Amino acid sequence: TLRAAVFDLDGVLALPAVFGVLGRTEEALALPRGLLNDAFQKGGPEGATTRLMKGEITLSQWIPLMEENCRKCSETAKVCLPKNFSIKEIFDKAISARKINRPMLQAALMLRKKGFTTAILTNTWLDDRAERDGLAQLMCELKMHFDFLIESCQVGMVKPEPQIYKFLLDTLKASPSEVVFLDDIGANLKPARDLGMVTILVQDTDTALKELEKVTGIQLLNTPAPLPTSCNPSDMSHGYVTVKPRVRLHFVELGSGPAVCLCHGFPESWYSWRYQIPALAQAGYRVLAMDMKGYGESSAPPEIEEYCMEVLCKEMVTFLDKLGLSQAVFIGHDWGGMLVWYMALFYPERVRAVASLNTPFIPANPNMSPLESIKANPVFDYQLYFQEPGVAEAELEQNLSRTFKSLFRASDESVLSMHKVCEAGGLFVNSPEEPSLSRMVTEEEIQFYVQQFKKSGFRGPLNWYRNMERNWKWACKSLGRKILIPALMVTAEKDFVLVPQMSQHMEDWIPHLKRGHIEDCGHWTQMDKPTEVNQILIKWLDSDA
Amino acid sequence: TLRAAVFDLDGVLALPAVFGVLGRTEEALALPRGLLNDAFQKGGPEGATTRLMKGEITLSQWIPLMEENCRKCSETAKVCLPKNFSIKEIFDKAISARKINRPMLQAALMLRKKGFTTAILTNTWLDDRAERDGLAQLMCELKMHFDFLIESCQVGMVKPEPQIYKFLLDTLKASPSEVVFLDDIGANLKPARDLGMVTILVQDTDTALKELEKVTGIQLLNTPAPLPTSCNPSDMSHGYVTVKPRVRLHFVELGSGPAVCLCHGFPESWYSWRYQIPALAQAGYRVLAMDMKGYGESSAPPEIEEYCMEVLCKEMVTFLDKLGLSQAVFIGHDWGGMLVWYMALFYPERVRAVASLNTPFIPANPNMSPLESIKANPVFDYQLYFQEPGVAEAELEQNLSRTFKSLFRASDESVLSMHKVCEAGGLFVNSPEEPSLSRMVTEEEIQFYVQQFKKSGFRGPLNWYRNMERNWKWACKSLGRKILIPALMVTAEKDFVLVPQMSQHMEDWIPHLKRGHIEDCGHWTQMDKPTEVNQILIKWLDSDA
Ligand SMILES: Brc1cccc2ncccc12
Ligand SMILES: Brc1cccc2ncccc12
Repeated sequence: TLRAAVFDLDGVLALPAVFGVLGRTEEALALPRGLLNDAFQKGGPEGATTRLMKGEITLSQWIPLMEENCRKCSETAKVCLPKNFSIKEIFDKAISARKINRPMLQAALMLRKKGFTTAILTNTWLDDRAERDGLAQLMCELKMHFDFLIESCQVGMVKPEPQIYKFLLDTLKASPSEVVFLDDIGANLKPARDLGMVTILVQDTDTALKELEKVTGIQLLNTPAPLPTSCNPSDMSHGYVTVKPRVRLHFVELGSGPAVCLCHGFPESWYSWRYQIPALAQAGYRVLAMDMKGYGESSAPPEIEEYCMEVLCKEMVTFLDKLGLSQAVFIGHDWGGMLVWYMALFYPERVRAVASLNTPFIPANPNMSPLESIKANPVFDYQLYFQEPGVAEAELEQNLSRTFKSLFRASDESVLSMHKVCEAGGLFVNSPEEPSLSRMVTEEEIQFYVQQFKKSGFRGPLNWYRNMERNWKWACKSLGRKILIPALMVTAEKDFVLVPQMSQHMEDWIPHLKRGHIEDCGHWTQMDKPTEVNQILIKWLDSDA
Repeated sequence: TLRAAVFDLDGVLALPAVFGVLGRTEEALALPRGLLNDAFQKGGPEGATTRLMKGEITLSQWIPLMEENCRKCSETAKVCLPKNFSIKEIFDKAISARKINRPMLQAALMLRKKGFTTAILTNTWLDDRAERDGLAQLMCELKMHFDFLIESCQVGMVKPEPQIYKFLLDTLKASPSEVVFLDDIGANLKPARDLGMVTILVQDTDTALKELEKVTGIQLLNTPAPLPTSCNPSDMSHGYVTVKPRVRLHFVELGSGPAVCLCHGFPESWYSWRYQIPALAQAGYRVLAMDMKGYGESSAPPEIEEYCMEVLCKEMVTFLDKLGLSQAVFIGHDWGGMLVWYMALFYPERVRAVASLNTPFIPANPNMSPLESIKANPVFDYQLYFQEPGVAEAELEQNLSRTFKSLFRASDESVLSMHKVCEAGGLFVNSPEEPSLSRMVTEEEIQFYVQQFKKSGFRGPLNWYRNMERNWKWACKSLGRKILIPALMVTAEKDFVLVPQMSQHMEDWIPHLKRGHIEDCGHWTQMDKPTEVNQILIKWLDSDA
């Protein structure tokens, strides 16, 4: 009975195989068949290639030895190599052209999701080329999806020597019969088979996967589109910045490149961006996913004034100062979306680009009190219920699991009405004691929000809604201004509070505004439609930021 | 009696003044004298420039209004503007050409060091230009050296209106008589003077500084070269990564750009790089200053094996994996320098470039036990004293303040002999009970190391020296390899343990090796010669990494 799946890198998890390049070069340069491939394996287990794969020497040390072997091979079959022939050039292009075989990775992901131990076993080299980062990036993207990465050059062993196979089984802590081993090389498959492992010769991916699903009893082909990679909180780099004596800001950080600051809404967490963090980091960005003031591991002072937009923005500017960041792209959702428009209006020099999910930019009305404005729209009734200190705190803090289960629902799910909340006497008055689990969240993810909210509760989060007059007065100072830096407004079709039509006049204040629209998407944009959020943000980031 | 110094940005802390550009443009384009300057101040306190300085509108909104005023001014003095005339172009160049007036900043730094409250008071704009980052960077570098930054566009007030002066005094919490105010504009100085503040009209910096020192009684001109900017631990972004169930790694992070991983030696801290962190971040790098395993806020497991080079390196690779960094430049000193050569030899794909201070790269001798090798050199006797678990821990942990005061000394100071430490029966046996304070460290900085070492003590740190056999066996696997990635070896003339001559054969294994040499420098390179360390590292980073 199987419980472990092992995959080769070249020709299995990564395509095209860096092996089929010697053949391609021979054909392209009208060279004798197998000429370059012979020079590659010259001397068998004692030759340059075996020493390279065992980690005795590095790739840059192997390059001149492979070149020598290429000449000695051309000498025997009495032929001549083109004057411009370069092994480095051939390998640089081959490695660079080699990409992840996505359906193979999807299959490995699915097997691991069903309780399988997954491993990459590969004959590889110590890459010291000036262009080594390309493959380093590829190994990083691949490895985090597996339990083990066994590299020949790191272990000093090589396929097909049987010591690497016994090493593999020892790291797996499994008997060969419990192991599937996928390889594109027949000779490297053989020792795994003669040990009693289930084996698959990988030519085309589809056939290999049909064999893989027939042998495991798990559907791997024609499976629904998977969700993007999520975050395991304990596997993240956690950052902490003191923005003032009593205020510390917590953030999760992933990636390299331009700084992208993610600002969640109410009542959320850095974890609300779990599906965006790995995707945006993979797209070449330095992701800084915040626990906004009043949330999770960030400080939560009790005072209402501590949560007005002016202080929140100033604190975010200090956060940039302390991290040594002259700018960051600011991406917000809900209350975070509102902060992010105010960062752009008051601190444009600190904002590389501004993006908002669901939250529109609506200039303050200087001829009307904000309380009047909120009352003029039935959907903003929840904001009036949030005004009285302690009332919403008691209801929201009573049963944390019920709070998040009731709040975090997709549009098709029996969502709370944000209409007549004051009259009804609360948010969950017509809601069950034991809400069903939404398809957007697992029980474990709900328990993360529960644990996070146990520290400070809902006072600080609710205080974001308790500065309407203060924020209105501050916003009125910006009435003559326009947002002229790169900006993205993402609308969610089925958000019945932050409705897409509320964003219709934004071009009057943001003329160069770019847009995105997510159909069949509720209020919780990031978890409702993660794939499309990532697609819209990456595309906008690569074009404008 | 003075206790506060206020500085203007334009023409005072920053040069050349963005004002003298309108004059330069007029002269360069043979335009009537004061033509561009008239259009600039058109309408006085009701014109476009006042609205811009008050934050009513942004710089990009002001650009077309300034262009209109430029035409109306040319209309009156019956002249014509060159067909290619662009206000944006003129201002982009002016802002870009404007740099920090270093002697003015040095004076402000010196005043603040003597207990003065320092402030920047400036008439500025909300910069939303596509090239706004340049000035954002300049404001970041300037502001962190001051107690307050008062910007006209943020406060909605402007010089010379007297409300900004009363605002300034309120933020300073000081009576005008306790305030020096430096301005290059006579009109902006006037309200500060008529309030009773000490005032200085700034034309040339030298005269302004002579006036400033005569008035404060503090030497500001012809003063010795200052030390580089240091770190205040509580003002840093602190990062934490779990590299394995029982191991968490702590680091301080500053800057944006390529990742630079700083690896301290024994018995140190991330704080050993206090003078490098702000400098390297300012040079365009993302600084990650580690608390190495066994130190400060990083985990310190008791087992000796937890500190062998193989596990330390693997853990550093996991650190990169968890942060989402495909590469980092690795900069090490002492034990950190040794780790950094092993990162380059075993993980070249993860190392952008490798630099070591004092620690040479010497390939392992496979024909001699490492214990024999250490014994063959009298200077490595301290390593033999460090072998017996508990012996060095007891001596080093007895009086923490004495330990750091005895260890951290410059070459001219009465340093400990690393010779005959076993025979003598310890490191501090011929050392005083109350060592004098070295010129390299303050009492406060000593107390930081003291507090840091109170958590885990010297077991984990000393365990780095207790894996000689294990490290030798691992190093022997790399004997066929060469270091072919960018590498820097920095030698310290007066390090009597890690002597510069021990590095003489390094080109045999690192052929493209680049070098640096610090004269009159002891073992504690970073704090002994901070200015020259920064100069060597920045120059090497900008050229090779
Ligand atoms: Br809280 C909150 C704010 C905005 C929209 C919402 N939609 C559904 C449930 C809760 C919501
Ligand atoms: Br601990 C140590 C290691 C290496 C060199 C040293 N020099 C002076 C004082 C202590 C030292």
